[PDB]
Amino acid sequence: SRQLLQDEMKRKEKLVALGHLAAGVAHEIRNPLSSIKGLAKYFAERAPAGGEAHQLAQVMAKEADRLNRVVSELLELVKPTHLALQAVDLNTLINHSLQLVSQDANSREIQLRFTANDTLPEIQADPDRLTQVLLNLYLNAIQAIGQHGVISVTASESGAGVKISVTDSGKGIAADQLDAIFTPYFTTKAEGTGLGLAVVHNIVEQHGGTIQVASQEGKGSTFTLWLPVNIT
Amino acid sequence: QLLQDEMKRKEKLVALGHLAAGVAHEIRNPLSSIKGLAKYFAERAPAGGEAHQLAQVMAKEADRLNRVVSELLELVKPTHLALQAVDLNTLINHSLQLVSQDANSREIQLRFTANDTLPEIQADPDRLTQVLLNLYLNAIQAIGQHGVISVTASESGAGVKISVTDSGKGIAADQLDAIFTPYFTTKAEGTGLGLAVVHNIVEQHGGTIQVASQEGKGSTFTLWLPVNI
Ligand SMILES: Nc1ncnc2c1ncn2[C@@H]1O[C@H](COP(=O)(O)OP(=O)(O)O)[C@@H](O)[C@H]1O
Ligand SMILES: Nc1ncnc2c1ncn2[C@@H]1O[C@H](COP(=O)(O)OP(=O)(O)O)[C@@H](O)[C@H]1O
Ligand SMILES: [Mg+2]
Ligand SMILES: [Mg+2]
Repeated sequence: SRQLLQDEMKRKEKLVALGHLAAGVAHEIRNPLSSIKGLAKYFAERAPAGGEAHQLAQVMAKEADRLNRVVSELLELVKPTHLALQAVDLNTLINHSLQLVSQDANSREIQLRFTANDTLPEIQADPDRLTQVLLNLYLNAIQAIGQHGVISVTASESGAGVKISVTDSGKGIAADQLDAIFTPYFTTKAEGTGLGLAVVHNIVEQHGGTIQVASQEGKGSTFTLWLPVNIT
Repeated sequence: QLLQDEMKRKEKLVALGHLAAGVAHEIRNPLSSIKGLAKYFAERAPAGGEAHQLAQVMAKEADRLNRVVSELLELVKPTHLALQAVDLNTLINHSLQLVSQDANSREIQLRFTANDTLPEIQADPDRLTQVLLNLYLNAIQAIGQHGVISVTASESGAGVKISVTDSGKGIAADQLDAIFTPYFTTKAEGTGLGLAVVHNIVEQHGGTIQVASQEGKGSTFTLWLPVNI
C-alpha cells in the first residue's frame, strides 16, 4: 500500500510538473513576441506612410499584440489547477464586475441590468477567477452588441448551487457554430483570442460547475453558469 | 476509480498537445512575414544605423520564437509506444471486466466471442485498453439503460480489426469527422477528448479508426491495428 500511493502520487506529480514547465515555456514565448511587437511599432513609425512597409509593420504589430494575449490565456489554461477558495457573496462580486465594465458599456451605450437577492447563499469559490469569467462573458457580449444594447445578469438558487445567467442582445450564434464556440483558438474576430471561453470553461470546471449557452441569431444569447454551494 | 484518474490525465496531455499545436500555428504564420519585413527594412536602411541593427534583432527574435514554440511542442510530444506482444482476446476481456459492474448496474449487456486463431500483435496494452475503455464509456453514455455492447475481433490483411457496436442513441452523419476533433462533444458535462485519445493512440500504433452510426439505432466504431509495426 505505501508504495502504491507513492506511485499514484508520482503520476499526478508528473502531470502537474509538465504543466509547470509548459507555463514557463509560454512565458519565454511572451518575451520575443513583446520584442517583436515593440520593434514592429518602431519600424511602422519610421517607415514612409501609406506604403507596403508601413501597412505590413502595423499589421504585424497588431498580430504580435493578439499573440501576446493568446499566449497569456494559454498560460492560464496550461497552469496546474490552483484555486484560492473563499466564502463569497455573489451579489457583491457581480456588482464589482459590472462596475468594472461600466465605463466601456456606457461608452458603447449598453445597459447593465442586475437585481440582488440578499437571500442568495454564499458560495465556496475563488473570487478572482470568477471575476475573470464574468468579465470574459461581459466582454464577449459587449463586442457582439457593438452599440445600443443591454446586458442582463441574474443569480438564482438551483438545487444546491447557484445559476448566474448573463444574457446579451447581440448578433447571436448560429447553431452550426453553437458547438465550436467553446473550442480553443476559435474566433470570428480579427483581433480575437479564441481562448476566452476556453478559460471560462476551465475555471468553471475547476469549480465543479457547468457552462451552457442558448442563442437565437440576431435575437441574442444567454450564458448560464452553475456553481456549487459547496465545492465538495 | 484510480483508473478514471489515469484516463483524465491522458485526456489532459492530449489537450495540452492540441493547445500547443494551435499556438504554434498562430505564431508561425506571421513569423515568416516578420522575418521578411525585417530583411527588407535592413537592406533599405544604411549599414550600421539603428534601423539596421534593430532589423537584425527582429529577425533573430522571430527565429528565437520559433525555437521556443518548437520547445513547447517537444515538451508535450507523447512518449513512444511500449511495444510488446499482446493477445487481444485477453485484453478485450479485461477491458470489458473493467466495465462489468457499471454495465451491470446500468442494465448493459457485454457480449464478446474470442477467436483462438487471432494472432498476437506488437502493441502497447495499456494504451489499447485506454482506447477500448473510452469507446465503451462513450457507448454506455449513448444509452443509460436497456442496451447491448458488442465487440468483435478478426484478422484482416496484415492486421486485426476490432469493432465496438452499441445500441446507444446514435450520431447523425452530418457530423462524422468532427467527432474525432479534440474538445468536440454533444453533452453538456464532459470533455471532448476521449476520441481524441483514441485517435492519438491508434495513429501512434499505425492503424486506422472508422465510425458507422444510425440515429436512434446505435453506433459501430472499427479499429484496424498492424500485427508487426
Ligand atoms: N455573447 C456572445 N454573443 C455572440 N457570439 C459569442 C458570444 N460569446 C461568444 N461568442 C462566440 O464565441 C467565439 C469564441 O469566443 P472566445 O473564445 O471568448 O474568444 P473571442 O472573444 O476572442 O472570440 C466568438 O468568436 C463568438 O463567435
Ligand atoms: N458511441 C457513441 N454514441 C453516441 N454518442 C457518442 C458516441 N461516441 C461519442 N459520442 C458523442 O460524441 C462526444 C465526443 O466523445 P468524447 O470526445 O469522448 O467526449 P466525452 O468525454 O464527453 O465522452 C461524446 O461526448 C458524445 O456526446
Ligand atoms: Mg472572448
Ligand atoms: Mg468520452
